[PDB]
Amino acid sequence: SEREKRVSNAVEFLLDSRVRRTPTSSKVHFLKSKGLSAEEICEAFTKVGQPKTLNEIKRILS
Repeated sequence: SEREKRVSNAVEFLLDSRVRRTPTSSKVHFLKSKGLSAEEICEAFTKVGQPKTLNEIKRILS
């Protein structure tokens, strides 16, 4: 699906050896600007073992 193509790309970004050490807020805003929804950002973070709540993502993006 289109959603899972976005999430798969996001997982590759979050697993990057350099990206993983950058701030959460930078990663979240990056993924939003690439077109992920807040829910999709939650899924990507969960899939790399660092779950973020939906409301935390909403706060970062507000």
